[PDB]
Amino acid sequence: MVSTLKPLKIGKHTIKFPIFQGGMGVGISWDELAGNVAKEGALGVISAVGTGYYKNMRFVERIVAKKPFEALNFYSKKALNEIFANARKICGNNPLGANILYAINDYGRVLRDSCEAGANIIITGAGLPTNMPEFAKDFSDVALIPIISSAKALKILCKRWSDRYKRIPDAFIVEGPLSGGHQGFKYEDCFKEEFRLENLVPKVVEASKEWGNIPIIAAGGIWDRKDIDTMLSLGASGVQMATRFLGTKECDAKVYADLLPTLKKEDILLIKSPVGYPARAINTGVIKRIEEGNAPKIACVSNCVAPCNRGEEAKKVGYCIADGLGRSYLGNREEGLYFTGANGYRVDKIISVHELIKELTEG
Ligand SMILES: Cc1cc2nc3c(=O)[nH]c(=O)nc-3n(C[C@H](O)[C@H](O)[C@H](O)COP(=O)(O)O)c2cc1C
Ligand SMILES: Cc1cccc(NS(=O)(=O)c2nnc(NC(=O)c3ccc4ccccc4c3)s2)c1
Ligand code: SF4
Repeated sequence: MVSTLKPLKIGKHTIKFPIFQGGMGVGISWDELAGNVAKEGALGVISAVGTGYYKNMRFVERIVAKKPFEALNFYSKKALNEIFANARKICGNNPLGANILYAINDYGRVLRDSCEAGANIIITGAGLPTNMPEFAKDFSDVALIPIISSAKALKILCKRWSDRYKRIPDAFIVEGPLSGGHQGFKYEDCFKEEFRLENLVPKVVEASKEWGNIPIIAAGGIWDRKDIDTMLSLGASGVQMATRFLGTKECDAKVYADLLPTLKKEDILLIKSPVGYPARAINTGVIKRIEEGNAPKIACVSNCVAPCNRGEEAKKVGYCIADGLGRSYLGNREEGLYFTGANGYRVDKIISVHELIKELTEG
């Protein structure tokens, strides 16, 4: 209960602790996880990606081959609505974020869906989101946070936003190459010291000065309070952590509770992705299937991302990301796709969200 960490303002919202739990798709950070995180005083973040899979396609208008049909059902507005409502059953009006990748043509639709669902903050990476306020203008209080890989991206985003909307972002998340999910770096760049998070945060904070010290949130490889204090000392206003929350009981993708305590370092790797960024995965499930020559059939049903071009890149790399992540949420251990930060092998026990926050904030 006693902490020396100080409350964090993001636009018009305040969170008790300067910690975000990073969004994780598909079905990893939904209502149980995000709700309990926000209940603890950190920022819970609901993933808006693949919400059609929620409760085994409870809220989709059409299913093909046990997949949500097209982007309208993959990014399901009614599913998102119920996920926010069920999270707020836990955390009340405590601030909640909605994480939405940029690499989708229906980006504005999902952004407005998140706003109408009750999100206080929109977080967007997997691209350079130069037009978030275009879609958020009916919702003045919703704070807008790009995820960036470099100080150059901060400067570009601030200039484009300022010139077009007379608004600049409410915060920036800089994500490094030790993160879960997709990386904002070429594979070769993920191993280079120049892109380590401790080197990115100083540059991004210095770039932020020019625009009035927009708060910076460091993400990628942050494990414990020592890492948090390191990032804060480098100028970051907060941290975003995901892998630690991937190992909590309240994770909405229950498979991880059985997968992580067995996870060995040598079974984490960077792979290719239809999204067009390296993805950090566990060497299990669909990956193993592909290497056996038992790859699931690929035929684009959910149309989840623009860079794939309705199956072109999925067929090239060998897997459909929507299919695999949805299968993981539904408990398919043989054909699921499973993601992790570099630190995933350090998960020994599955603990509660409350005990994790107590660890991260005590003192
Ligand atoms: C399993 C998993 C799935 C993720 N999926 C997404 C995602 O869909 N969208 C996103 O912006 N970030 C995603 N991330 C990245 C996290 O939000 C976060 O920025 C990063 O994992 C933090 O690093 P850490 O895991 O070392 O704390 C994912 C991370 C993990 C571990
Ligand atoms: C600027 C820049 C570039 C790259 C990464 C970052 N870093 S990041 O925005 O924090 C992210 N890390 N992982 C992410 N994963 C996803 O978008 C994702 C996860 C699951 C999907 C499933 C189906 C379809 C699309 C899907 C997309 S996004 C920042
Ligand atoms: S084939 Fe490509 S665009 Fe279609 S659902 Fe799979 S990854 Fe997404």
